[PDB]
Amino acid sequence: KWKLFKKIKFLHSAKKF
Repeated sequence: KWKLFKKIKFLHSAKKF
């Protein structure tokens, strides 16, 4: 594993579109 917390960043990208 390296950094799955990045996937949670996708939730931020889904915020303001």
